[PDB]
Amino acid sequence: MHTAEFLETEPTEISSVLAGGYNHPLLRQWQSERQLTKNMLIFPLFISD
Amino acid sequence: MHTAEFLETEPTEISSVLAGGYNHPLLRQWQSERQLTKNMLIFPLFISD
Repeated sequence: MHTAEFLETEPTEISSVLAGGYNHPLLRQWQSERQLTKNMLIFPLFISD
Repeated sequence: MHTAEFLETEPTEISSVLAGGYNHPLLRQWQSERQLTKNMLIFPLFISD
């Protein structure tokens, strides 16, 4: 019978763990290099004669 | 009579001109590498027993 195989593992390496930095909604905002604000928006206008 | 002296000048060098980038309120905001938002604030709390 085909059974689920699990390879022998080694203790987790600290350098592998990145998950601690984006497991929460607020965190995903903190991870942004720049946050989108209304004053960054430039609206184009097509003025006719 | 002491009069205001003005030294002979050379044409303005383009590389000298930085003023075009912050002569307006909005521009001073655009010049910011990061804008301050409410979600960047962390308020400390002193919980007593």
